Amino acid sequence: KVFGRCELAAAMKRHGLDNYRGYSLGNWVCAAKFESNFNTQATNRNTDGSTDYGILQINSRWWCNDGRTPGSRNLCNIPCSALLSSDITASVNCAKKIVSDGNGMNAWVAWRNRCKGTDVQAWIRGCRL
Ligand SMILES: [Cl-]
Ligand SMILES: [Cl-]
Ligand SMILES: [Cl-]
Ligand SMILES: [Cl-]
Ligand SMILES: [Cl-]
Ligand SMILES: [Cl-]
Ligand code: NA
Ligand SMILES: [Rh+3]
Ligand SMILES: [Rh+3]
Ligand SMILES: [Rh+3]
Repeated sequence: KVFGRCELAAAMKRHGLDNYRGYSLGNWVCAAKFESNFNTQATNRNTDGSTDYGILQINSRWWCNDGRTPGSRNLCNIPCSALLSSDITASVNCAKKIVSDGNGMNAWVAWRNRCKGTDVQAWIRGCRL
């Protein structure tokens, strides 16, 4: 599923991401924009052989099981395919664990490089929230 901007903002809010670990909703929307272009089915292979999955491009090296990332963990206790669902529950729940890991949203390199410090509220401007 390719979410609309405000549609994703609303789903993220209902699932408790607005101000989760202090990160306003716009930060989450901005991260999803540049990670996946709001597409739940996005996948990308990393140089190390791990793969990133879903709207927030969660990596198989630590967070989910895809059966093909040697030496990796599955800290979110989910198959990586669950992160590709039209239902964002699994991605949100796993994102909460990631953002709590110590480095906040810097875990998402695209957030650090493209969202951090910018006017992230723009991402939720106009949305019924
Ligand atoms: Cl957009
Ligand atoms: Cl915001
Ligand atoms: Cl594996
Ligand atoms: Cl594990
Ligand atoms: Cl599994
Ligand atoms: Cl933080
Ligand atoms: Na894994
Ligand atoms: Rh829902
Ligand atoms: Rh808010
Ligand atoms: Rh649901």
